Amino acid sequence: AGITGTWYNQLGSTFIVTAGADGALTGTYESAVGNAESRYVLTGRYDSAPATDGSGTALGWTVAWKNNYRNAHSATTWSGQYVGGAEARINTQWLLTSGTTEANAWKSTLVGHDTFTKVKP
Amino acid sequence: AGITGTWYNQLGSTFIVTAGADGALTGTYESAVGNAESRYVLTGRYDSAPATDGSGTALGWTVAWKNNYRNAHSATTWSGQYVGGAEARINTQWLLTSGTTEANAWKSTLVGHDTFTKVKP
Amino acid sequence: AGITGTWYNQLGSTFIVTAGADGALTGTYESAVGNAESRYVLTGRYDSAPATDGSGTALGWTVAWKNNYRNAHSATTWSGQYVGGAEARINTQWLLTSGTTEANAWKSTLVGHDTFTKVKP
Amino acid sequence: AGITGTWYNQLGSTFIVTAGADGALTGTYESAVGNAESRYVLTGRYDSAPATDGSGTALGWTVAWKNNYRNAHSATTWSGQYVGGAEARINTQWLLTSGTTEANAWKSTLVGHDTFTKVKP
Ligand SMILES: O=c1[nH]ccc2oc(-c3cccc(C(F)(F)F)c3)cc12
Ligand SMILES: O=c1[nH]ccc2oc(-c3cccc(C(F)(F)F)c3)cc12
Ligand SMILES: O=c1[nH]ccc2oc(-c3cccc(C(F)(F)F)c3)cc12
Ligand SMILES: O=c1[nH]ccc2oc(-c3cccc(C(F)(F)F)c3)cc12
Repeated sequence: AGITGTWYNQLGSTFIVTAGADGALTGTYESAVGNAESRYVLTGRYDSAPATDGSGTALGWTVAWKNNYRNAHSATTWSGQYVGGAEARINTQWLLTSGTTEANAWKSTLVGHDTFTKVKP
Repeated sequence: AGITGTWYNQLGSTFIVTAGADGALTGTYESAVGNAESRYVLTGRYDSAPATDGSGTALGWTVAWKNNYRNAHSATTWSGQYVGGAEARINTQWLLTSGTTEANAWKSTLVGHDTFTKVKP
Repeated sequence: AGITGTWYNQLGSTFIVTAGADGALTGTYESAVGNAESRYVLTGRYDSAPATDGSGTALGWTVAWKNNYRNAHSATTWSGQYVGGAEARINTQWLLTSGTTEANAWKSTLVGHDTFTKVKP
Repeated sequence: AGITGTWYNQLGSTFIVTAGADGALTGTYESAVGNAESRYVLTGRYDSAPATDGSGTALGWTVAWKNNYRNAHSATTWSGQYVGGAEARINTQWLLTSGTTEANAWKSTLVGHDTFTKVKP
């Protein structure tokens, strides 16, 4: 609430989240454009009693890249903070782990960053 | 199932998780001391239909470090895979974001790696 | 140059680097944040024969945060790629490890992302 | 400093390094079977005046995966600390960036961890 609603990253993904009063994040992450085949469940957690000192609100969530259509055998977690105000943002770093054999585990995890805005690009 | 159970990391943290038929992860994360003040909710997702080629099962979860007793204004995400068989393990890397001001955002996020076993370390 | 030149990140740190014919990076780094004063030595490596397919040029470098003035007992590595163009950029992610006791090792390493251009924000 | 010499990671790689009086790390990194084709230049930095409170020694280094024989168009940086004493260790986290097109940049960077010892695994 501040967090609840629709967010857009800088690469074409959208998600919709509900931030519950108990610290829950629940919603849907859509990897592209608009199609059902590109929508996935997301769940996570956030600090439901953040500071009001100019600090962001810590949070994180997961998407496992399986839906009824597709399965990439991988999951992303985003860890970051919500920054409110007129130009609100969710600033994140993420980890994308694929299921691998033990021989390939060294190359199982990508890292990157995403910034989400409320304003549809 | 494989995933469902009680896991421990190398620093004794206790991760009590249930893997639901839908890809859901739910449970609690706590200290080796086992006190209520050290116990926090988690939620996450896993690949409920992993590959059949020997690969692990991708998964992730989040803990926001607030409970009824304490608030660190912080959240951790773990991204990793479950590896089944002879001795089951969950290998992860994690991101811990604390709320910061914008000027301090460059130092908001720690990274590390945790390995979980069904035995204590 | 290409890579050789004076670059600035989104915080205004100054990265003065020379790319040698032998694949070496050498130069100085001056930070806009943290326990840092004046310049610090850097060294690194870059791909001196990048792909010709439109991909960027992979590179990395290290700064240990000790100079003749101050010592923060820590080191940052930046891993990334140079992207040529009308506004050339070096896009990185970085790891900042501090020397810690073993008890504190779990919190030894910060992660982030820096973007460098030849223009100071 | 305790750093100069040959180090081995968990997975078959060998680190030969000299820690100079100027805070420089210089050497080679071999992925190998043990052969010249598997050997790559490394350079980095370390804290040459670490804390005396029992903390480790911060360091980092880079290898670009090009030698006279091959070129993976990628570079790894290791960020970590040397822990001395009876069973000395270099504990690291690493970032491997490949040169990519901008469309592929989200999948440019792998993350992981390596532990180096004085004796072979
Ligand atoms: O918007 C994002 N931000 C950070 C990471 C990330 O990964 C994806 C993504 C979406 C669909 C499939 C897959 C893969 F790789 F096949 F598993 C990954 C989207 C996205
Ligand atoms: O088992 C772990 N593995 C990775 C990260 C991590 O953080 C904690 C932890 C627990 C309580 C509070 C806090 C803090 F920092 F104040 F936010 C962190 C446990 C744990
Ligand atoms: O420009 C940057 N980009 C990414 C990381 C980073 O760290 C520093 C930095 C500079 C001086 C001291 C320290 C600390 F924390 F005390 F060790 C860190 C600058 C900088
Ligand atoms: O020992 C290690 N520890 C962490 C990372 C890492 O990457 C390599 C490595 C070696 C040769 C080629 C390549 C690639 F992928 F083609 F660029 C990577 C070795 C190594």
